[PDB]
Amino acid sequence: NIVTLTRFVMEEGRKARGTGEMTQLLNSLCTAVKAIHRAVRKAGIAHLYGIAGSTNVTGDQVKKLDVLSNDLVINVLKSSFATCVLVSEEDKNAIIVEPEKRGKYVVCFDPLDGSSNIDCLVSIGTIFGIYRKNSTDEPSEKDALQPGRNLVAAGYALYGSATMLVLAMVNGVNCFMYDPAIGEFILVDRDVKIKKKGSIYSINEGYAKEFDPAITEYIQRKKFPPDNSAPYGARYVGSMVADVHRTLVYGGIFMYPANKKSPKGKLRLLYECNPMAYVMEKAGGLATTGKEAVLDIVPTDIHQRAPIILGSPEDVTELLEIYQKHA
Amino acid sequence: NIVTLTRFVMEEGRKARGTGEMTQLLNSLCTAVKAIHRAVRKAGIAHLYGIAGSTNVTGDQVKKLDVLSNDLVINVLKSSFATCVLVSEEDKNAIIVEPEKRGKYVVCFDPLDGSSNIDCLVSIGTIFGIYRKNSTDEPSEKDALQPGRNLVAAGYALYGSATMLVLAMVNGVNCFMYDPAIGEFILVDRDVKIKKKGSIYSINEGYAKEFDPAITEYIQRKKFPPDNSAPYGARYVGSMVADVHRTLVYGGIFMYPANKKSPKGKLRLLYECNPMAYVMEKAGGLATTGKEAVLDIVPTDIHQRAPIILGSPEDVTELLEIYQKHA
Amino acid sequence: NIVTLTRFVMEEGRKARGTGEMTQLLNSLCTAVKAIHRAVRKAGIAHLYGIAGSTNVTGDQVKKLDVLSNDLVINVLKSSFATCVLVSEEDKNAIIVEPEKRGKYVVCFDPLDGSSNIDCLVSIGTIFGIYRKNSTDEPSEKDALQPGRNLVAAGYALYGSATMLVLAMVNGVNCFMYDPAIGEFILVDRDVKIKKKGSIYSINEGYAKEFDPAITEYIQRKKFPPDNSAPYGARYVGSMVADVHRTLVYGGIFMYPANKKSPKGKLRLLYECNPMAYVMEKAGGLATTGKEAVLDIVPTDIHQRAPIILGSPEDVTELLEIYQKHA
Amino acid sequence: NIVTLTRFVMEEGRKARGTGEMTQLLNSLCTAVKAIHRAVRKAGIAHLYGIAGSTNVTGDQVKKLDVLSNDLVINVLKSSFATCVLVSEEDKNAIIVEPEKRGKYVVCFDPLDGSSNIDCLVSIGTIFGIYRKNSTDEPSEKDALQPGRNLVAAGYALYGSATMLVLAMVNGVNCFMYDPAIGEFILVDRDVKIKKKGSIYSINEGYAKEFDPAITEYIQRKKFPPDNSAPYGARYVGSMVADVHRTLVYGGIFMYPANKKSPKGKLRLLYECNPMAYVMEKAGGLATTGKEAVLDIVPTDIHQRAPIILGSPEDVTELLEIYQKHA
Ligand SMILES: Nc1ncnc2c1ncn2[C@@H]1O[C@H](COP(=O)(O)O)[C@@H](O)[C@H]1O
Ligand SMILES: Nc1ncnc2c1ncn2[C@@H]1O[C@H](COP(=O)(O)O)[C@@H](O)[C@H]1O
Ligand SMILES: Nc1ncnc2c1ncn2[C@H]1OC(COP(=O)(O)O)[C@@H](O)[C@H]1O
Ligand SMILES: Nc1ncnc2c1ncn2[C@H]1OC(COP(=O)(O)O)[C@@H](O)[C@H]1O
Ligand SMILES: O=P(O)(O)OC[C@H]1O[C@](O)(CO)[C@@H](O)[C@@H]1O
Ligand SMILES: O=P(O)(O)OC[C@H]1O[C@](O)(CO)[C@@H](O)[C@@H]1O
Ligand SMILES: O=P(O)(O)OC[C@H]1O[C@](O)(CO)[C@@H](O)[C@@H]1O
Ligand SMILES: O=P(O)(O)OC[C@H]1O[C@](O)(CO)[C@@H](O)[C@@H]1O
Ligand SMILES: [Mg+2]
Ligand SMILES: [Mg+2]
Ligand SMILES: [Mg+2]
Ligand SMILES: [Mg+2]
Repeated sequence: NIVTLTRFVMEEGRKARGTGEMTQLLNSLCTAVKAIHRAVRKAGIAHLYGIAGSTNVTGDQVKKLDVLSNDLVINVLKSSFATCVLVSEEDKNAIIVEPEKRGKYVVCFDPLDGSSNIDCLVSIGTIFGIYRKNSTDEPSEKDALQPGRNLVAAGYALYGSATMLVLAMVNGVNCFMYDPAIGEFILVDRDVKIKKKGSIYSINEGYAKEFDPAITEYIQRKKFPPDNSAPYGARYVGSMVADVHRTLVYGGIFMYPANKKSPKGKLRLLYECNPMAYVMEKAGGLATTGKEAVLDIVPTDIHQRAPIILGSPEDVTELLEIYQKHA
Repeated sequence: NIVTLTRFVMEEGRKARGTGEMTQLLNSLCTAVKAIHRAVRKAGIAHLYGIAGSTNVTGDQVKKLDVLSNDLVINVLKSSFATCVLVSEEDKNAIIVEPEKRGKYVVCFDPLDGSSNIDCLVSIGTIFGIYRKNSTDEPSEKDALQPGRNLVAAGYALYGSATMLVLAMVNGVNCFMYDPAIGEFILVDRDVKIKKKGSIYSINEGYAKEFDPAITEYIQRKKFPPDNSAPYGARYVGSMVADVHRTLVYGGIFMYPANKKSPKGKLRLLYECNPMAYVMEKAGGLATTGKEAVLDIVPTDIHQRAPIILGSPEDVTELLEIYQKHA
Repeated sequence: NIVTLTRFVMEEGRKARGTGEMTQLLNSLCTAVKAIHRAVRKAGIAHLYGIAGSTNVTGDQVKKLDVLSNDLVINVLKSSFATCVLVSEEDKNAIIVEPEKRGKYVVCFDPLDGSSNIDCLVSIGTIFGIYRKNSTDEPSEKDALQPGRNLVAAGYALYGSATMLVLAMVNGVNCFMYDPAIGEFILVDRDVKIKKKGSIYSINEGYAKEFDPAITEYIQRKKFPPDNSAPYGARYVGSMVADVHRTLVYGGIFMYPANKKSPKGKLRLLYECNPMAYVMEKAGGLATTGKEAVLDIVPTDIHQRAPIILGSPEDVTELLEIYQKHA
Repeated sequence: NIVTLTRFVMEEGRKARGTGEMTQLLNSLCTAVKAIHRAVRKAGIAHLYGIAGSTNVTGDQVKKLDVLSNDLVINVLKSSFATCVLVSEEDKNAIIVEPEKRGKYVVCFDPLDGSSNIDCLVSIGTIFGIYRKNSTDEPSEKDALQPGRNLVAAGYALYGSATMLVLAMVNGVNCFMYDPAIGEFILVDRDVKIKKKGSIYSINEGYAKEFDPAITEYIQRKKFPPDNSAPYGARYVGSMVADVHRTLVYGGIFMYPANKKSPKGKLRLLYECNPMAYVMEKAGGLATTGKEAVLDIVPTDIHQRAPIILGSPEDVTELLEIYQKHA
């Protein structure tokens, strides 16, 4: 038997004895993801280059892919009737959903990640994280500032050679391939685990001058293992969804450490760092800042940043050992 | 006026007063790429996961993505009645087209490049090179053993977030964006030129222990620049087509130099290095082994390898100088 | 706010305080419908004409569109875990679902209707009807023989210029357009009603020699109104989903009466006549055999036939009056 | 060997030693049809129902399906640099192409036929006719006023369950099936001929009160055959392209004769009757007004009408005889 994402969500929802609100939320985000998909693969681009004529602009003015993505997400989610607060890397402040549509959930997301990679046609993705609104008082940005450990569900869609949605909840990580022919996500990999140890390290080595001595020591090892083993391969697409997914599937390690110009890392805690740490932990891997677990940070600002190192348990443990040795 | 690859090729072919053969070939390649695109993006995969069960395929039958790609390109090209010799990365020997389907052109291609990125859903592409037959002899491999400078047409398809076909001929390099909604490649950038200088270097640094003194020195310069400039960013997707395109479009530099596991480099000269060299040069960029222009190497083995350094001219020459110096 | 079919079903299911079994059933049938869609619009047909080569057959042997359609339906439904008995115009006997997958519902369907229209590329569709298994004893074909009035839900998908799914349940009829770009059904028409009286009659007049005096009288009227009003237009696609849908949307009347060679009508009670009568009644229209309501017939055989006349209330009432006058 | 319309047109064009102009035109038409197909099948309609909300279109802006079709065909054809005069059903006057984009061909087309079937999702199509300029004069309407027998190429696209492009030139009629998955029309039937005799008649019988004695008599014969044969089946989709195609492929007969509301018939001679007449005759069939071959009528008004009777030869002549007799 074949399992579509829609079917899976409904079962999980049925097992968990949900009132159907969370299920609706995931169906929506699934719908959202499929629309972004289409916009990202450039369907109907021929209209932007005057196939039907009547055209005054080869210009900025039309939505960039990012502004489109954000709107799809915001709208589709609001329309699920399951949210009360949304946070988006694209909006300075949290969106508070009108009372008429207010549901019990909070969502943090990055509508289109790997924007540096958009123009070159590289892989780009969508990252989400969902919390249960704990507080009883009016919804506000503070409902977003819950540590990673409170995630009910988190995941990403990767728009690469093909589209994949990865979804992580309390009992594990599942990969659904997208068949755009029928517009359905198929479960192709179940109860996903990352290998204990990989043979690939990912980090922008252009920052070598800015790295702390640990990162420096670690990278040295991978190239010149003291034990004269085979050196790790390097890979860095420049899009976090692409680099992280490759990590989940092939194993190894991904780094975005603090670097002297980015004393607090670059990636965003709530919609970039959080979801991924959650996926990595539910998959048997680790996610640390170098000195603590991402999931445990008590966030203070919805666009706060954080260093992050995630991936195969042994590969990260090895770097945490270098850090403690750097006392 | 919107331009479609079909119209571009026909137009160019008319200007050149061609007899129609090479146009036919180019339309074929184009048809083939569309086909591969579909497979790559996994449309119809639901039928691999039993959506209709298995009674369907009486057979033992299904295709790896790479094999399907190769059957597509072969059949499609053969079908064009324009080729006589074909070289695929996938076959041990040049393929000699049957007399009935034989045309005067020689096509070297990699039907699906970046295969270590296939199972992670990272970017992949198809790479092609076209020549005119240079003998009156029965067609054989000798006909595919020409130097890059004799190419008539070469380019690639990048199956990334969106799909792009880049085509290079004597008069320059044009990029066509695939609009899957209506099945057409739309000319989106015309008579393309690479930035003289770039800000990104692209190379698998895990082979550090194996690089020659020049690549090593050059690498240091990008991380710790002598002018005390900002360092270059690093990007290495793992897929030659994806990494090379980002280079053409943002500028900078891509490297795959020699290493002990490969002394003569990794990438293939005929269907990998050659075509990308032809695009780079038509785009105002440089393509060297570090000692020679890649396009001037007269091959002697269809699966021969070569070291490749390509990208923006100031960048490649800065490295060529490092070589010239050490020598 | 936009309403996808998936979202609608989940709400209705939520209101009705369902245990989620029926919802899953509709999600499945929705998935089923989307797959048939793709097969019907001939996606990937290029493989049937040797685009990738390797081909021994321009032949029967591969599935006809019908055999594919049936399998998609059967499988997808069984996999919803909500059915215990299925009836399909394509299977002599009812399918009894294995206990491991046995759910509480019964489904009667015609995977691809308008098979006479398949070769000419005319509109073809899918028709379904769902019952609640009433009996407490082992599931068997007798669970299918419930009169139309017991339908929990019924509808059809029309594969025409565009794909539409029409769905009818206790509180009304809703039309969802299919956006194959995102693979979603959008609610574009809500709480649908048929107009009281239309200006189009549909029936195969080739059978004029076989018709009863009522049908004959009625057709006379439409052409030569005694009251010297404008005569009705004629329309008959030859595909029941296409003709019926046009009736729902534009109003008027559709006929498939008994004709001397088909003394019991042609269309099938359970998967052809039933669902449509149900849609028509929930839309304010009528569905009679000429002497009684379709929905009220107590069926005796799962492939039993029945005459049927459906459409605008006044238009049908007019023909029921001719019948009683023909005493 | 699989044949794609792109390859078929190029091949045919080479055989004819054309200069490439007419091929370019044909590729354009083909590109246009793909475009219309997308619109017709409602891909991206979700964006009309606020999937991303409305901030999107700052405008007052959206297109009826018929208008979009007409903008596509015009722009696309213009863009081919092959046309000088265009006649669209949608415009009051012939369109004279600007001197810069002017080619030697004249195109008459109906960009979306069967519009009373549009809102019911029934089959619709595009119909085209191509001529060569017959003067040395400044191009004007006079150039579109040629008899059907001077056509160079004509055909249609049927947007039904699947999409088919049928193309007719001096050497015969070929059908290409659209495979939306990869955007290509595949030649599926070659050098097509209609059955000499058919078993289906197609006509709006609501105009019974208005038909001439011959159409009436012929109609009776199909329902009550004098040889006491089985009666013909009836089929009238309401869309000329859909009804005519079924005719070409199953054989039989299609009629749109004179009625008081139309004395000179309904269908247009230039862009409706002409092209379908050209296909029918190339396919071995007949196309009469009832008094003349349709192809021999020299038009005097681009939007002129004509009665049309077409189909299998034994069928049309049987009716022509009824006419000859009454006369
Ligand atoms: N589809 C689902 N998948 C997993 N857990 C769910 C689902 N629906 C509900 N739950 C669980 O039930 C809680 C609330 O249910 P609800 O009222 O449906 O949102 C969530 O916080 C989850 O723990
Ligand atoms: N999605 C739904 N839409 C409409 N009615 C429903 C739905 N789900 C359940 N129901 C009602 O609840 C009954 C059984 O619910 P269930 O156990 O979910 O199948 C059905 O017979 C319907 O009357
Ligand atoms: N579509 C095209 N684009 C660019 N150069 C072309 C094209 N077609 C032919 N050429 C030429 O490259 C050639 C080979 O010619 P032919 O045998 O006509 O295919 C020269 O004939 C030039 O006309
Ligand atoms: N693709 C084609 N299919 C059929 N006939 C064609 C085609 N192209 C041109 N013809 C011709 O119809 C003509 C008009 O020629 P041209 O000016 O070359 O477009 C004659 O030249 C024939 O060669
Ligand atoms: O150029 P840099 O600093 O390596 O940025 C790459 C990172 O930037 C981001 O785009 C920031 O959102 C991530 O997706 C990616 O990991
Ligand atoms: O791990 P490596 O040696 O960098 O391999 C990367 C290269 O391998 C290939 O997959 C082999 O062609 C190229 O696409 C890519 O540039
Ligand atoms: O040729 P006939 O008898 O009019 O058949 C048309 C009818 O046949 C069917 O295909 C029978 O299933 C219906 O879809 C349609 O109404
Ligand atoms: O209702 P009527 O007059 O039969 O109209 C049907 C005809 O009208 C049109 O829509 C007008 O072109 C044709 O496609 C079709 O053949
Ligand atoms: Mg990001
Ligand atoms: Mg390769
Ligand atoms: Mg049927
Ligand atoms: Mg018309």
